[PDB]
Amino acid sequence: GGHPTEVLCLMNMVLPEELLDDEEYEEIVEDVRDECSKYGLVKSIEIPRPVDGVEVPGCGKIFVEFTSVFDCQKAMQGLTGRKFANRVVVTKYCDPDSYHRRDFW
Repeated sequence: GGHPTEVLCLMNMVLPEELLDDEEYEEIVEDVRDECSKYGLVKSIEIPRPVDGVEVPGCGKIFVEFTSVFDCQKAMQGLTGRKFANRVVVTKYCDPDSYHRRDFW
């Protein structure tokens, strides 16, 4: 996209119809927390859910946030083509102004 930041945009983890279970979602945060800390420190992860069946803009992504740009730059390449569920993971940079909000598309 544009300049790198400490966030990471990822796709092909979750499905538009699997973000419903409360006792699965919170495990999936910690699952990725352990894995991505191998390259730095994942500050947090951001998984917008559907609304009672309804789709939202920026659904079906995940964004991850690090505690330095320079660690995220290692992860983003180093974990291109990992499997953060069962599928592939493609990676991308994102912008953090949108990250801290729900400004997803």
